[PDB]
Amino acid sequence: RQVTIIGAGLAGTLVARLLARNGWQVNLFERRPDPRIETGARGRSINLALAERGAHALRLAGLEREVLAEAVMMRGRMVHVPGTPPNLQPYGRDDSEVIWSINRDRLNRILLDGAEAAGASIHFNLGLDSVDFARQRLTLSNVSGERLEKRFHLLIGADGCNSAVRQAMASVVDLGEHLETQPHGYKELQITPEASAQFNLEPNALHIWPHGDYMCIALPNLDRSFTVTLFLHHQSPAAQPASPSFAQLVDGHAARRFFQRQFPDLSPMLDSLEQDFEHHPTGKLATLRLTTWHVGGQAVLLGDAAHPMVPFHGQGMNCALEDAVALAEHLQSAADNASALAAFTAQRQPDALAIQAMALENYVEMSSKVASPTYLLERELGQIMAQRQPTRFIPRYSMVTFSRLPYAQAMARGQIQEQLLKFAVANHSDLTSINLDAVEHEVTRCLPP
Ligand SMILES: Cc1cc2nc3c(=O)[nH]c(=O)nc-3n(C[C@H](O)[C@H](O)[C@H](O)COP(=O)(O)OP(=O)(O)OC[C@H]3O[C@@H](n4cnc5c(N)ncnc54)[C@H](O)[C@@H]3O)c2cc1C
Ligand SMILES: [Ca+2]
Repeated sequence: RQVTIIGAGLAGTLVARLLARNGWQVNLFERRPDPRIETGARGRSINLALAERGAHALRLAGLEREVLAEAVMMRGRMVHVPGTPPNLQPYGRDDSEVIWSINRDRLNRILLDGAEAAGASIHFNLGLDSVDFARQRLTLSNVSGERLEKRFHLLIGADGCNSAVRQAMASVVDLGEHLETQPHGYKELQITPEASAQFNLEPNALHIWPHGDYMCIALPNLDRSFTVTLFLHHQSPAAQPASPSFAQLVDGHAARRFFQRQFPDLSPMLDSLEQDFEHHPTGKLATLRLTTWHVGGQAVLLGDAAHPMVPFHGQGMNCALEDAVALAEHLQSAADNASALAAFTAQRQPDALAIQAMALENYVEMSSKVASPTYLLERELGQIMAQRQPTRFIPRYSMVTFSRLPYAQAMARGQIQEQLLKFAVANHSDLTSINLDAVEHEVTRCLPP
């Protein structure tokens, strides 16, 4: 059985391994050069957060141990707000509930090796330009545009948030796209190993500097450096042209003054702020929803190609790897490819919609400069319900991050929990006046184990 995959990223490489291992003849085409060919170019420092959904996908693929050996454990959140050295907010009760910070390039290289070890053939420096579905032929080209045509039988679009496969499908079907732009851009910055140690930055934690309409995060690297991401509006809104935005930060010097004013405890840690600000490109964020993910039995999308989401829940890669497991499962045991692609789409679409929604919602959580007293009291009561009924009351962030519960169910159960806590806390200023056993009875009544 033959399959062509476009995009040797995270989902495309994993699905290539899973199919090749199961006897498929896999050809994988990648626009970029092979990152395993060492050059004299600058290293790639972006990292991301691997959680249970992605880890489990790697586990099934037999690659989890190799990946985790190069990942830094993040035990909890370190929230930096002015005047108060932070304390770790642990993610869970022990080190089984942690998130892993992994270098993106290293992860991609491990997956590339894994796909080839299973028998897939990978062809780099070839970007998909167009698809002729009627003649079953692809057109690819290198950076110079030197075209090259290939016959295909099954086409998997694993080619990212600006997928060319998706574009080609839109020529033969109505994808029913809903693009929702995000006002934040993002900028990568760096904290050196020396600086992070000088300022006693905890390596085994995810760090956040909330600031309302903008914020910075930092994820650790194995060498104690941190990769920092600034999230900030591209443009200053209409009824407030003075508020910060990338448009005001015309160069590295301006970025420094902005950081010294708004992130005074972080600015000293960013030695190369000016250079990194001007060198690294400002990224764009968006949510894109597709009614249609496949064309008959001929082509299917997965990962960012199928459902771009904002990065504020750290689940895009995790979702994409979950996608890859499901697609290989359906393709392996379906009656035919068309049946597989329809069943895969029907299964995954409700969950993709849910994590897209929860990711949007999580920005307020991350960027909030202070938690209202009514927020802390609900959280505290939720903690208590979790101890009495660890089988029933599980905070939504934990369901999303540390379990494989389908995203949609996690969102629905979170809704029940949110309303339960809200009514239970209203008109009570502290825990001592809340009828705790009544709350638990409501938990048991409304949340099945
Ligand atoms: C700032 C930011 C932070 C994030 N943090 C996290 C996080 O902490 N945790 C998490 O789980 N997710 C995170 N994400 C999301 C995550 O990066 C993506 O969801 C994930 O990379 C998607 O995997 P993918 O394989 O579908 O696409 P990609 O990993 O992007 O792979 C696509 C591949 O296709 C190639 N390609 C593109 N176009 C073509 C073409 N025309 N022809 C051939 N090849 C092509 C690309 O070069 C690339 O190799 C973050 C995203 C952003 C923007
Ligand atoms: Ca994400």
